[PDB]
Amino acid sequence: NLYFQSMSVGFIGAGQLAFALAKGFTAAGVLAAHKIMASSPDMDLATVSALRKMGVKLTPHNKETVQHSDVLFLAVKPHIIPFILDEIGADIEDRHIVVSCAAGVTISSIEKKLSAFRPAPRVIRCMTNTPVVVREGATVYATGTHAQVEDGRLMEQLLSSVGFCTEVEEDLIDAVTGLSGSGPAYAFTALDALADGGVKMGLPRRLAVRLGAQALLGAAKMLLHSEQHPGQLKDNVSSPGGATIHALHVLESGGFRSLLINAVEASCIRTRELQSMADQ
Amino acid sequence: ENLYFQSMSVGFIGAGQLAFALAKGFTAAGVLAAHKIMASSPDMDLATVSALRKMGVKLTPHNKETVQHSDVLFLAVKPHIIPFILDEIGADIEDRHIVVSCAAGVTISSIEKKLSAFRPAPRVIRCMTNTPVVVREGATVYATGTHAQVEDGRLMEQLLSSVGFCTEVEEDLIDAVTGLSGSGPAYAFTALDALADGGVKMGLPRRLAVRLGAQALLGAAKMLLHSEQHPGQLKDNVSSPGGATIHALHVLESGGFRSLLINAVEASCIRTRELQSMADQ
Amino acid sequence: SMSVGFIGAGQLAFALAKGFTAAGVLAAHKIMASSPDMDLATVSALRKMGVKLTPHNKETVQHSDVLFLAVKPHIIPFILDEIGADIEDRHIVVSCAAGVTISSIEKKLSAFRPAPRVIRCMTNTPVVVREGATVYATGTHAQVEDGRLMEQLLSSVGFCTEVEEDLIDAVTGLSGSGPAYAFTALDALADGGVKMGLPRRLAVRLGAQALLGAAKMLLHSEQHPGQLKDNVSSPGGATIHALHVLESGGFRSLLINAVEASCIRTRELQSMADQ
Amino acid sequence: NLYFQSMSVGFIGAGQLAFALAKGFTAAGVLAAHKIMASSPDMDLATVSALRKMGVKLTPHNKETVQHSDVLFLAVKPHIIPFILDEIGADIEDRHIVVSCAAGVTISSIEKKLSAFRPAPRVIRCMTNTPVVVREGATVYATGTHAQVEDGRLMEQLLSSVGFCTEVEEDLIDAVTGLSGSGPAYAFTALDALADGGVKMGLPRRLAVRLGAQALLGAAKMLLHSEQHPGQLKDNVSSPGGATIHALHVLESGGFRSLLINAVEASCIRTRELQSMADQ
Ligand SMILES: O=C1CCc2cc(C(=O)O)c(F)cc2N1
Ligand SMILES: O=C1CCc2cc(C(=O)O)c(F)cc2N1
Repeated sequence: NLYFQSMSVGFIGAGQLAFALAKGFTAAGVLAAHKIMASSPDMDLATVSALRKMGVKLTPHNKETVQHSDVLFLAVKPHIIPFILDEIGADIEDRHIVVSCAAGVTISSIEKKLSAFRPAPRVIRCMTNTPVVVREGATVYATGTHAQVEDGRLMEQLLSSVGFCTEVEEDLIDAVTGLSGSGPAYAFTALDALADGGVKMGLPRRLAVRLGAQALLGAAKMLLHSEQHPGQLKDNVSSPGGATIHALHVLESGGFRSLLINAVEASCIRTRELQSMADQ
Repeated sequence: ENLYFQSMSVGFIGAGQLAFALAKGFTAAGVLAAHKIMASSPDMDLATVSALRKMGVKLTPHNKETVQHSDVLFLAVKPHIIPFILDEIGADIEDRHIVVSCAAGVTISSIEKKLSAFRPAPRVIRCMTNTPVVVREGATVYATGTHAQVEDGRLMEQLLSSVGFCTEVEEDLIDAVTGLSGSGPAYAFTALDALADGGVKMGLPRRLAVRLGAQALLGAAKMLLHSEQHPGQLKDNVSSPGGATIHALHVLESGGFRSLLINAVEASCIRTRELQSMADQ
Repeated sequence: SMSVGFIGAGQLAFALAKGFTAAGVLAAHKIMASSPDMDLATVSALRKMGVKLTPHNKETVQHSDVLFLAVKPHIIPFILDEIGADIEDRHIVVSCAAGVTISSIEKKLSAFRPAPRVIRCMTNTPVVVREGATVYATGTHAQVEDGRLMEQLLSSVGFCTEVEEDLIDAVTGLSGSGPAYAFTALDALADGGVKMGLPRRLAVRLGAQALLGAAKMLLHSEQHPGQLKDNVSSPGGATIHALHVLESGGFRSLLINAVEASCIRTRELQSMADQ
Repeated sequence: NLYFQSMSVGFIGAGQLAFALAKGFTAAGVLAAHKIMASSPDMDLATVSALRKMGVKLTPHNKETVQHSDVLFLAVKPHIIPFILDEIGADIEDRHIVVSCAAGVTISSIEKKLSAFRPAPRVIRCMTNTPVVVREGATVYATGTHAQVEDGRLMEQLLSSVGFCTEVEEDLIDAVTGLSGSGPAYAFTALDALADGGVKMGLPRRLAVRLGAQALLGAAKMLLHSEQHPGQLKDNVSSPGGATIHALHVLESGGFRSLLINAVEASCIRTRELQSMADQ
């Protein structure tokens, strides 16, 4: 029965991640929609039309978001961040907790820009994913130089309401991006392909999408609720000589495992290239 | 609640992974008391047989006892035992029984051929389910046989819906479902092991990497199930231009990721047909 | 107290006799072995070990209680004809020849005496250091003590368990051919150690020790091999980098391919036996 | 023998390797569990749970481990080493033998850090693996600038109680890491896949794991006990036209040998990359 009575949340950016989090927070009951405000330079986005139905306050002016908010999410593209922080930097107060979800934007770069206006800005770096929209996100966060102990606990409380959330060291966020940030896209790709396979073997497309999604959801839930190794759970499904062990062999023959390792690695490395442009 | 007060007796011929998964699921659902379940196995030293004991499921080495106890009888053995099994307990199948075959590839026609030699109208249902019934998130399909009453199919759907998704299909779809959701959880466990390796390669502790990858898959599956959206649209929606995610998608494409999962569904389906081509011939 | 014979005096005959005598279960002089080409190195090796040697297969039969068939499979028919009239009630015939079915042996021997006691066994060369992997299947007329006796004899030179005969082709692909896969892998690992600067001899020793220690860890753990893999792979470390390059090559699938190919070939040989 | 009467051993780090060595040492009889002390900054590790049950005295203060030890194993990740050498570098005494088991951490770098406190730190670099836990490890060590003759002898004796052990030049340690350090992980991968193959061909999983593990163990022991080349052993067991030579062909067709060469090389090269971060 969680609810933040004295918290006002702002989003700079009204893209997919801002909508997902606002929808998750409101569905979770931790935050009334009208105590949330978001700002975007494009008031004709599909997400902007959706936020208005929820009752989120919308404004085109970032300073308006900053002046309304206590917790301020930065959910914009990384190249705009230096211009955003210049724009609202003079408007950051002691009460503000700045939570950056911008891709590869480091705590150092945000604190350096904001400290030019006011010392000790309270900064938290967040890496979350879109399944927060169904309250099954995976979120990690790292606390900045000046964030109080209570700032991180508060952020963990809020982000726990929309999925898994834990604190990490900041130099793990690139790797988490490659795993759970990009993970949902890997799964959507897998689900489309599995459904194609279902259709090839004779299933209606709709049924094949449903079954494949249910299979993935159930397997993930099994693992989360098991203490056992994913290899052990795989062993339990694969009856000797059966259909499943035959299909696993053709996965192995294509290097299935290595493609997913490749993917995690490529997403993490790209995130570091973006962290470099942030720090350069 | 309705099924519970039916006070249904359930039997499993076969006490393996799937029998344990379903027994665990049904009891967790509250639809069945563990001691109203009976399971038989030719081998009592299995680990699944021991977990079944601890649950309080009744265990016996005698298939006839499982049959006589049961109202709904699950057949959960390898496809090549089924003719031996139906020969053994075919005389004991009563008009009141619903026979539910889970044995992969085994056709309704083959079961009814054996059982029709004893009672004339055996009630047979063919089922294809998976191991996540154990956490009540299974994916189940079933096809009703020649003599299954309309109420038999509804009862089956109600029972299997308590542990996951369940819907009726025509029987000629079941081998393809086997390739998709029957074998699906194993594809996912393989993917999760690999994603965790990738997380560990890039600096995460194994424990956290397992947790994050599993949470990622779960939330993405839930997202798809709750949206009317095409999975490619969801993929589009989350891949920002120039971003880390689209870079990772490219390397998946470059290895033919999609084709491997199609290959897998196809190989599992074809294998199931090969096992049915020894059930029939 | 028991007398053991070997029709055949090759790699598998020597490995078993060396294993048994090293184990203290059999005295070298209570073992006899027969061979045509009495000029194999393994023949001269059994000689130095104390095993009695004869060129006449019938003499081995007359000497033995338990009679191992360690010949190539194309020789089994020509052998069951030669000695089939010399099999007695007391004999346990243990076939180790590749893909030779219990059916084919009992059918040939039943033409001489009903109820021949036949056991089919699939073992491997590491019995020579008492770390073999053995499975056996009992025939139609094998008494209970026959299989119990077999398990006691073979357990002295490694792991041993009973299986249904229709699992033996798969076991061949796994533990029957497995030592060859490990020898190939050890040669390759040593090549990699030498490329990175190690002397060959140290590289062979280190690679073999690593494989021995890993195998023992798994046997002595209750844990899944993937779990042990997780335990050794430090985040960001050298091991997880090396596992990625194995995965990129389809390493796992090649070993699956191997077990499958060896099993399938064994089945092809069982076919020519069953005709 | 007398090397071990009244010897105390300490571990800084309670990860996988400190448990493996502690379990192996106590099972060997060379040390008593109570005479072993370990320091971990997080009692949440699963290994820290087991170490306590062994009777190994645990503590969070690394300085306590240093005070209580004669032979000091450093079993942490390589990037904490500069932090840990700064923490207890003043507590290193002439009596200490400092044994580094941190990946890629060079003797030069440890001696550089500790030479700023007392002038002649006794340092040994060690490369062991996890099968020390069943006393079948493969260990090599390199002796540093100030290690006495008895120091190498004592290390050899200690590590010989849990497996193979020999002295190498330090510049072979990266190559050994790639071979016997990563080796057990190659074997676990191979065993999982060999079991998958046995399962595909009809075997129960449990029997397939047992049989594959027994085959590998027996083959390795066979090679250790023969004077013969691994290729000659391969020849001896491959009968003409038989099942084994058919299986070897499909291994060759996938470049099986080259993958394992690739693996040793990749692990060695990564160790060199870590060695460079130790000297930067
Ligand atoms: O309900 C069922 C039937 C038995 C079954 C067998 C396999 C197999 O691997 O052969 C499977 F993948 C899924 C199932 N699920
Ligand atoms: O002694 C030691 C500690 C350093 C080390 C690191 C790895 C790794 O690659 O993660 C390894 F496999 C073995 C060792 N051996």
